[PDB]
Amino acid sequence: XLKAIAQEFKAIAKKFKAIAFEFKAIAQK
Amino acid sequence: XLKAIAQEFKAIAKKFKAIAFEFKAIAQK
Amino acid sequence: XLKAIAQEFKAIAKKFKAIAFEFKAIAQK
Amino acid sequence: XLKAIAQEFKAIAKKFKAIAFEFKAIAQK
Amino acid sequence: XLKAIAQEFKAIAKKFKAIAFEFKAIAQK
Amino acid sequence: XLKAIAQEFKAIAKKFKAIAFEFKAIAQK
Amino acid sequence: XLKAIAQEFKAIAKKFKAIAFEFKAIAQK
Amino acid sequence: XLKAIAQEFKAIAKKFKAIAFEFKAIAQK
Amino acid sequence: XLKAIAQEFKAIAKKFKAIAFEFKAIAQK
Amino acid sequence: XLKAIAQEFKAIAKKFKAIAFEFKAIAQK
Amino acid sequence: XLKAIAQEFKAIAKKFKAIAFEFKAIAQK
Amino acid sequence: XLKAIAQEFKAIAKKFKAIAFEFKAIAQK
Amino acid sequence: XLKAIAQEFKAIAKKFKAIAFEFKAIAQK
Amino acid sequence: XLKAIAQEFKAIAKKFKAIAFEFKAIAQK
Amino acid sequence: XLKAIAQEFKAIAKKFKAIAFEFKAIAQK
Amino acid sequence: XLKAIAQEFKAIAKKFKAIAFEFKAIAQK
Amino acid sequence: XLKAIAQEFKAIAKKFKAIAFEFKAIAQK
Amino acid sequence: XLKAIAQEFKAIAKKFKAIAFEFKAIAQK
Amino acid sequence: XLKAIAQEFKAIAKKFKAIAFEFKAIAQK
Amino acid sequence: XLKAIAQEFKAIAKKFKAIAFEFKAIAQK
Amino acid sequence: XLKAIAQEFKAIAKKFKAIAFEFKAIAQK
Amino acid sequence: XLKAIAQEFKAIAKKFKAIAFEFKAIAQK
Amino acid sequence: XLKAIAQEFKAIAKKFKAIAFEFKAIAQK
Repeated sequence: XLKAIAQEFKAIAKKFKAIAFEFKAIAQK
Repeated sequence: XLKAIAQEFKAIAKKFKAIAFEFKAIAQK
Repeated sequence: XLKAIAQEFKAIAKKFKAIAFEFKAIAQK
Repeated sequence: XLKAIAQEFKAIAKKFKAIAFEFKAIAQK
Repeated sequence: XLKAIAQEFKAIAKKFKAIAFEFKAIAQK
Repeated sequence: XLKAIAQEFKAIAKKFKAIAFEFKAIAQK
Repeated sequence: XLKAIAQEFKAIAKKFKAIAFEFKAIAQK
Repeated sequence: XLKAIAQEFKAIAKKFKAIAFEFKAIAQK
Repeated sequence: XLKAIAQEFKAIAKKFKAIAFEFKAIAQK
Repeated sequence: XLKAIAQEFKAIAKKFKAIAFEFKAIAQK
Repeated sequence: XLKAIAQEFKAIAKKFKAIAFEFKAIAQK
Repeated sequence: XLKAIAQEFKAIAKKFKAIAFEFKAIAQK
Repeated sequence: XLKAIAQEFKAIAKKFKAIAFEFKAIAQK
Repeated sequence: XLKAIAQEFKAIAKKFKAIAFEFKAIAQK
Repeated sequence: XLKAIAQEFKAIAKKFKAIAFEFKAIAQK
Repeated sequence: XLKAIAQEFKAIAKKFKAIAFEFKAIAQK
Repeated sequence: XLKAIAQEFKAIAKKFKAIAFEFKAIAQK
Repeated sequence: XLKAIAQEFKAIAKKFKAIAFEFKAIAQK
Repeated sequence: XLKAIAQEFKAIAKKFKAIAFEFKAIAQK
Repeated sequence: XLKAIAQEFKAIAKKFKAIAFEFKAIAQK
Repeated sequence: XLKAIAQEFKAIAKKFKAIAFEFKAIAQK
Repeated sequence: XLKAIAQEFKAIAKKFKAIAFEFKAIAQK
Repeated sequence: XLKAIAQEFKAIAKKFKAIAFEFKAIAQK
């Protein structure tokens, strides 16, 4: 396990926030 | 959108982080 | 938990169709 | 594309509903 | 369950691989 | 970007297939 | 909330453990 | 010390983890 | 180390400041 | 409360900030 | 330092006694 | 809880006094 | 240049940090 | 203080380092 | 940048005036 | 001193503002 | 500029030299 | 210290004179 | 050595420092 | 200045002290 | 070394002429 | 002053050049 | 100062005459 699943969801949540932040940059430019 | 896409993906990132957190909490339990 | 997990996945599925919808808009214009 | 993304994320949302549904049964029994 | 969840996650992973693929193509054109 | 987008989605796909694998294991034991 | 409070408390508990682990190395060295 | 300091910090970390779990429990209630 | 310790405590202080912020919010509602 | 709690946490965060600063100084010299 | 850090932890301990004291009243009323 | 929170903060404050006193000694010798 | 100016500014920044570190010693004593 | 002077000098040292960083960035540009 | 350079020099000028004002205090006491 | 240093830092801060201002003109034209 | 920048920097260097001189005298006396 | 501070300021003055001289050159070309 | 020459050079070096420190008194007065 | 003259004389004194040092070193050799 | 002595005497000579050059100013003003 | 001092030190500097020159010859042969 | 300067100069003159005397001797042997 469960621990690996939880930490991996944490990691993919971080990646999704990075993606969110990313499209915002293109949205401006 | 393009602002909507970024804020959306941020919301999904937050929800995934919450899921990760909940799985971590239930892992020890 | 489990109940919160299932409830939050419903929200995630809801938000993804909004993603689909918003890329649908940019697919045209 | 842009059509592929819109059609594809719709399938993603449809799937996540199925996971949510399955977790509902897991919560019960 | 639990197996159906694994199959759904595998399918979602394949879908996101396809999306990543498609983004490489659209990034050039 | 858009190379960042494709890379992030490729990583997300890999992480999801890892989760699928993990759930395959937890389904057994 | 109250999720956030438990969240930082767990995180800070981990960080204190990291500090303890670290100072042990200086204790040996 | 330093060993006493390290085990002490470990004790504070464990107490904070317990408090985290405590707010996690009280959050629903 | 010692620099890691200093960075770790900086992070701890930032977390505590944000949670003081949070407790301002919970004080209201 | 609850305002006293928040003020106390602000002070505590300030003190860890100073402590973190101080280990940076002692680390060099 | 080293005197400053030791002097500071005494203040931190005093602050935690006050916060605990306050949660004692919070538990009552 | 609330009582457990308050009593555990008493313990934490007690640990911090020991840490302070311990740093005092090592600051001398 | 422009490289020489940047390097000189970096050196000046280092000397100021050294001065900062130094004054703190006079502050303690 | 004399503490304020030292922390001020540290801050301006950081500022000068950032300025040097900026001329390094623009030097190649 | 060039805007960042000018803006940062404004902060530098602000800190040096504070240093002046601080040294004046010592000149009195 | 002490008065001389406080007076001189005032002039230095005044100058740095002029440099900042001139860099504003450089930024435009 | 650009000559004004160089002139102001030379003046600042002169003033810093004066301050440095003064500090040697105050260090003895 | 105080002599170290005086030496540091003399070095800073020399560095600023060099930077001013460099800007004199870049002003021409 | 020769010794007398070096000793007298050191003496006159001290005398010049005295003269320098003397001149500064007239410099303000 | 007079301050320039005073620091000039101090430089002379330092040079004479260095000469004395050198003559002392060569005297034993 | 002998060479250092000869070089340093040249420095002494060029500082003395600066002394004279500065004196002629105070001769008038 | 007042020309007396300046021209006198001017002759002193002129002499010291000859002394420097003569130790230059001594260093060779 | 002005008188102190006056005897300082005559002391320097006497010391220089002693140096000349010493160099006359070392010139011989």
